[PDB]
Amino acid sequence: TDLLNVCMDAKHHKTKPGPEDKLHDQCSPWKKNACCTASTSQELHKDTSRLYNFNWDHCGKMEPACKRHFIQDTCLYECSPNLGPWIQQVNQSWRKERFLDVPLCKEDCQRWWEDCHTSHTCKSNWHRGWDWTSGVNKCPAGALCRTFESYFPTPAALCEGLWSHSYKVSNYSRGSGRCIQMWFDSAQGNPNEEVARFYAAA
Ligand SMILES: Nc1nc(=O)c2c(CCc3ccc(C(=O)N[C@@H](CCC(=O)O)C(=O)O)cc3)c[nH]c2[nH]1
Ligand SMILES: *[C@@H]1O[C@H](CO)[C@@H](O)[C@H](O)[C@H]1NC(C)=O
Ligand SMILES: [Cl-]
Ligand SMILES: [K+]
Repeated sequence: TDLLNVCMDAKHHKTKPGPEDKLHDQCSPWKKNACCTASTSQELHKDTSRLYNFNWDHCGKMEPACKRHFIQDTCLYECSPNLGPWIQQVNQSWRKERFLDVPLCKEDCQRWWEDCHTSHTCKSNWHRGWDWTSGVNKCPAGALCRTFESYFPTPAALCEGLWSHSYKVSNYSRGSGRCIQMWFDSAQGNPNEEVARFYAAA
């Protein structure tokens, strides 16, 4: 119960979730109850935003169909008040907590992978090892640009590995209430509230 409606202790996160009428674009589905501020939501839509100086186009321009998923993931990461059950203490410099093994809906993972499989990257883990000497992440020594499929032969590889096991792939479907959706419309509420509620009780 102490795992429901909480914000993890990380760089830009608010202390406690609450309404944010002004959440920008892709993050707007979180507007009734968010862990991110309007400002965070607008900045995260920008290329190489000031949140992390992370450049999605480290291997040329990433296709929009692909980039929207990375934006969506960052919406979830910054805004979701429904990941408490997967929050772990990590004592890193830019976050005391992160989430780990969030049961991501199979199809969200599949779609992410399919939409990105033509785009390019130089690394299978995007958390550690970038060349930051320019102030923005660049491909480090030994890292060649390749298709996403090269670094991520399956959707599970992408969803599980790219952010250091933030997610595990869940064998449940999107409306099931047994897996976290990265994409949702929420007109009838945030579907992930029920998911957190369920796993908290296990
Ligand atoms: N699910 C999810 N998880 C995320 O983390 C995330 C992010 C943040 C990504 C990010 C990547 C690299 C570094 C960075 O600067 N890395 C350094 C080392 C960092 C350190 O000191 O620990 C590097 O080695 O390149 C810092 C932050 C955006 N969307 C996300 N979605
Ligand atoms: C995943 O779900 C499908 C049905 O949707 C099922 O056939 C399969 O057995 C499941 N996988 C596992 C390992 O349970
Ligand atoms: Cl489409
Ligand atoms: K959520």
